[PDB]
Amino acid sequence: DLIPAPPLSKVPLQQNFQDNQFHGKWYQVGRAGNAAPPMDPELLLLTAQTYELKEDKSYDVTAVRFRKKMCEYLTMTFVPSPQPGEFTLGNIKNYPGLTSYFVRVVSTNYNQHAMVFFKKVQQNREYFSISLLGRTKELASELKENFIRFSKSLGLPENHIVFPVPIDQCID
Ligand SMILES: [Y+3]
Repeated sequence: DLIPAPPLSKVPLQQNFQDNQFHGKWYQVGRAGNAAPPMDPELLLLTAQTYELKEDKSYDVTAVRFRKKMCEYLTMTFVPSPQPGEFTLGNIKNYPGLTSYFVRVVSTNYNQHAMVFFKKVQQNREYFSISLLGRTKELASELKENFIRFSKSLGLPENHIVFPVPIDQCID
């Protein structure tokens, strides 16, 4: 049932990560991961996220999506770990069935695009995912192709990579 998570050696880490340049609003322009494609195609609408850099240097990351006529929000806290650009999950004891959570920012120019890699253990199944983030709702096709390449290098097939359609509700 799941494509194996890749060894973390296959996942680059953005060098000299600057938390205060990575903050603020991003659109999840590309998604890839071993989780199954959604059965509800309404989840294929573009979401937005805010990486709110807090006083204690953790981020309170809030994602919004449009679903069933409403804006649905979810906030999680990313606690910086010893390597700049890597994070674990704040107060994981508050998340039922979620036992492990890891974030690595793979690459970014801060002002246009980012790729962020996630690996978590939920119900003792190991999931991984990669997000392509844009400061605008659309990105250059060469960036989308690079994201596909990268996703396939971690063992993902084309049907586990998707490019959500920009919407105006909730996210702008
Ligand atoms: Y997500």
